[PDB]
Amino acid sequence: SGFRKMAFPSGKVEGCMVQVTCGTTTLNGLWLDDVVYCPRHVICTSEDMFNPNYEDLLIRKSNHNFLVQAGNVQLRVIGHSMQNCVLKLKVDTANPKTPKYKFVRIQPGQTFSVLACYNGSPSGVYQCAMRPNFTIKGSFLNGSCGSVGFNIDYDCVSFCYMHHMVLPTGVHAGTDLEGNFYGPFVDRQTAQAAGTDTTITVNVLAWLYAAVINGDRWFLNRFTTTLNDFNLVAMKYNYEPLTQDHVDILGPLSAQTGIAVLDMCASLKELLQNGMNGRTILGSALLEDEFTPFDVVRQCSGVTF
Amino acid sequence: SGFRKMAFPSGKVEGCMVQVTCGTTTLNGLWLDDVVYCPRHVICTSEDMFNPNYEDLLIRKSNHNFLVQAGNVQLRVIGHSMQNCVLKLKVDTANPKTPKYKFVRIQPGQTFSVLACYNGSPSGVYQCAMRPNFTIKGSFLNGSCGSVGFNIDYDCVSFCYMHHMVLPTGVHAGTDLEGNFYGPFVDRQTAQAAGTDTTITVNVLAWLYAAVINGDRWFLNRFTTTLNDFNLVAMKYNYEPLTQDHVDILGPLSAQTGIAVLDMCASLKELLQNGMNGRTILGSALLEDEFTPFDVVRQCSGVTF
Ligand SMILES: Cn1cc(-c2cc(-c3cc(Cl)c(F)c(OCc4ccccc4Cl)c3)c(=O)n(-c3cccnc3)c2)c(=O)[nH]c1=O
Ligand SMILES: Cn1cc(-c2cc(-c3cc(Cl)c(F)c(OCc4ccccc4Cl)c3)c(=O)n(-c3cccnc3)c2)c(=O)[nH]c1=O
Repeated sequence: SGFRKMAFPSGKVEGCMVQVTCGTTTLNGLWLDDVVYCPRHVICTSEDMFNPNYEDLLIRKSNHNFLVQAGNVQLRVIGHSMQNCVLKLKVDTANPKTPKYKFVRIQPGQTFSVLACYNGSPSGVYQCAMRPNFTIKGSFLNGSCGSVGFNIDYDCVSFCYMHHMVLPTGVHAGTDLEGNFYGPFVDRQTAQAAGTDTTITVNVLAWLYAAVINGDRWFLNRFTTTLNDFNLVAMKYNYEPLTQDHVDILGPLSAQTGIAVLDMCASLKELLQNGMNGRTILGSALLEDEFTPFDVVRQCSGVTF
Repeated sequence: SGFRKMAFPSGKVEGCMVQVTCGTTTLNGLWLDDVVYCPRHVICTSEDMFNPNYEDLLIRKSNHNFLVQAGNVQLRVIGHSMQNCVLKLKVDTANPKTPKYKFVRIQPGQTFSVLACYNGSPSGVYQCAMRPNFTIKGSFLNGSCGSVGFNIDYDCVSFCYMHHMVLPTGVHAGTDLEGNFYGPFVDRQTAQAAGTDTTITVNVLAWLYAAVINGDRWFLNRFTTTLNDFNLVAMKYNYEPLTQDHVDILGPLSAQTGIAVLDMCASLKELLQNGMNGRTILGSALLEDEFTPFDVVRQCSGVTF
């Protein structure tokens, strides 16, 4: 009963967060095995950020110019390298709290938990979605760079995001753990447009299934639609087109509730054309698109880790 | 930049979660030092729940009838006692991961993080508020009993909630860690009304300050009000009365933004009387009341733990 925006338990990631200092700049790093990962702009000063030559800047740094602390445990840096937009510092000690982990590049529309950190110390945890335009709508202040996003699969942490910057529009951009930005963005203080964003249709549908399961049912109607007819409405309202692959991903929820996917599409079509008429769904007066079908099933089934 | 419903990092609580089994019943317990805390209905069968005599039921249990596992570490039970609605099992081993902690009874309108658990294994973490009627709007499935709510203050975990039950209305009820229920509720399967609930006015005001800080400003107007005039509107819309103590708690946010508390009350009054006109505030089409003034300052200042 109930439906909340729920994050993964963050303990396994907390034990990997460290503080990385290079000269005047300090930010967050991720210590896994004997490597620390952090944004490469740790090597920049404020003046460098407008058109940094990162290869040139890194050449002026030696191992001993990087200080890494895990709590008050000082780590010794014995190597450094740059991979795309991330810096990898080899340290002389393997993190004893390293969880089972992998690095994943997530798809737009997928969700993950963010552990927001400052000066290497965890501050809070929240859930969010990779937007279709490869931004995230996070909560980040100065000093949060290097905070990571992740999913947890039983005992395995899949790291998918490292925070690098806030755009002038107030939305957030970052990389995977190989240092490749999501979206068109560069780690430079220069004008950068984010794409037109859209609403994640398959997630909205999943959330409507979650609502029915919890007893919010007023939006169910006697109409149906076709995939093609629904997608005409999706395009008008700036929703992502629904594909058969999306229909298939909703199969388990359709099976549990007995509501065909295209009938739920007919409900969503009426909500888009008519609004909510002052009503709410799972405590929201908007259509929510940051729960995936997997999220809904996990929360409506009680999967643990 | 951004504003999210943010939970505390849960690692310190994860290391305290255990599985408690008594006969057929298994649920979650909290292992601190050499004591495990859990709901006393762990000693009940389904048939006992309608009018249980907990003193009589506990008399039929011995130390060896309680099994406690922390992962695969089996704990030996060497004593048991009942305190109000909680059971305390003394074990032969102090939890080596016990954080600095205290037990707190929170006030209505205060927020806390919940670590939802199943069979002793953490599942997810979310933030929520103690409602004015002493329920919480959580996300709990069968098996979540014994999950705990908490706040973290640097290195100290203040445990304030243990989950006991879902009411027929789908809202959730529980105790403090001394086993005293919040609200009028009893741990019996019998009809139980929750009070009329109300909206947490001082929290809505805090969230409006958070919105201004983040650049959502359209609801600011040229009007003002008095405490008494505003409270006439509060009563009409089922908002808690605003007191001078509430005004004082909002002092820091007033000081940061330069918006007098009573001017923000004038904004809130207009929102209550006129609605949002199809607009949103911090991504919401409703007035949000589960952020306290402390929450807003923490998230808009970057406090870590
Ligand atoms: C040295 N240093 C730097 C940072 C840090 C750096 C950045 C940051 C990083 C890079 Cl590469 C940028 F190109 C950048 O230009 C922003 C911009 C301006 C104009 C047009 C386009 C763009 Cl993109 C900004 C940042 O945005 N933030 C931040 C702040 C608030 C919320 N989220 C992120 C923080 C830090 O945290 N710690 C630390 O020590
Ligand atoms: C043995 N056992 C029991 C539980 C367990 C017990 C309960 C539960 C506990 C007590 Cl004391 C009750 F009086 C109770 O009557 C509900 C009720 C019915 C009619 C009128 C008023 C009321 Cl109050 C229910 C529960 O509500 N839930 C639950 C389920 C879904 C979400 N949240 C909570 C779970 C468990 O999790 N594990 C485990 O082993």
